[PDB]
Amino acid sequence: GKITLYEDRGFQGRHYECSSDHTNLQPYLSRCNSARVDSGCWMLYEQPNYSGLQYFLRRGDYADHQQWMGLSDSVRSCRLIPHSGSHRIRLYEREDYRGQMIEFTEDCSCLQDRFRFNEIHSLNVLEGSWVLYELSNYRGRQYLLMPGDYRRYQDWGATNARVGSLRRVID
Repeated sequence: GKITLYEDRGFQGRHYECSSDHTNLQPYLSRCNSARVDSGCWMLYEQPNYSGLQYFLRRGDYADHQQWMGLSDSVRSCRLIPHSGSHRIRLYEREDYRGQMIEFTEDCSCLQDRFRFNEIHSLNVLEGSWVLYELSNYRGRQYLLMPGDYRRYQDWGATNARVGSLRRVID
């Protein structure tokens, strides 16, 4: 993957080019208001060490930070999401993989259709990376998911367990 991040809008100011994960962009970029994603699917973070608010970007040009649905021009770490050729996730009613479980292999704009709860308290990502969204139709806070066990909502860096929609990461 390849992404060039810029300090000012419309692809201006000091820029920095990534081809892999970066834990701290503050040495290279003091802010970020535009981005050209040449290839790969990326996940930008408000704070260093993949913390704070998360934003998902795919191939194409972002002239302003609102284009990746950014709440600010703060981007202080970024992750090249690993390609995956299939996706499979299991969501659970309660933590420790208890209660109602539902399995997904496709995207869902309204999670409350099939998984008839307003919160996910644990989940298992069996294949691929996903983006959880706080609200329906891919809005609100985003949480990047990768293969592995998540026994509670804090494991995916969320303040609460609220989830309305989920997408597969495809590149």
